[PDB]
Amino acid sequence: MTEYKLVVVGACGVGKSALTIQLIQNHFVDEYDPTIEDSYRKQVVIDGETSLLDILDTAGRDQYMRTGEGFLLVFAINNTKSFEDIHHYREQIKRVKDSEDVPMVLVGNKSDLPSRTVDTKQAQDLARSYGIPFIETSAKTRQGVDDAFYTLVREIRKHK
Ligand SMILES: *CCC(=O)N1CCN(c2nnc(-c3ccccc3)c3cc(-c4c(O)cccc4F)c(Cl)cc23)CC1
Ligand SMILES: Nc1nc2c(ncn2[C@@H]2O[C@H](COP(=O)(O)OP(=O)(O)O)[C@@H](O)[C@H]2O)c(=O)[nH]1
Ligand SMILES: [Mg+2]
Repeated sequence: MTEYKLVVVGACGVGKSALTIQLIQNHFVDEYDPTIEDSYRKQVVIDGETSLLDILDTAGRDQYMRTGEGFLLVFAINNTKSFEDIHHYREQIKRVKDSEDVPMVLVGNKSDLPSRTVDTKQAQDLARSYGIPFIETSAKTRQGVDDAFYTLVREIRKHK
């Protein structure tokens, strides 16, 4: 039985809240208040081991981020600016965590949408350059949502 502090980061409107609420409440919330930043808790079993997840859904400071054990780097597959922002979020995290190996997962959300502007290959190549996994999600359909969070827990376990 182990605890994990997870932090969900990424540009405004990529689906941080939608992803987190899907994980916790098992339904899709359209346009969750973009200014609400809160922590959520969920107990799960991953690879046989019971895990309590403490999840911070960041919104509109260093202290909270330093206590994070792993980070979901979320962009939206129809929003190139959010994908370009990922390297900046990565840099901010490394600086506050002291540029050490920090468990992270790259998450490409909104996979249900047709107007794609970032391809999986691009995201895989970015994830490869950081030595982290890439997971594609849709908070709307729930595809990949558990995978993103569970993969992060696995990355934290490998680090610990
Ligand atoms: C629409 C409201 C929303 O969802 N917000 C979350 C994203 N917020 C935000 N914007 N910019 C930066 C940033 C990124 C790179 C360089 C400067 C500023 C944000 C950074 C962080 C952050 C910090 O400050 C430290 C460690 C890890 C981080 F992700 C956060 Cl938490 C949020 C940032 C705008 C509001
Ligand atoms: N089509 C689609 N829309 C999404 C998805 N995830 C979030 N959204 C929508 O994208 C917008 C931003 O989502 P939100 O969770 O508020 O993003 P946040 O600012 O990162 O917390 C909202 O209008 C959501 O309903 C998704 O997977 N697919
Ligand atoms: Mg939000």
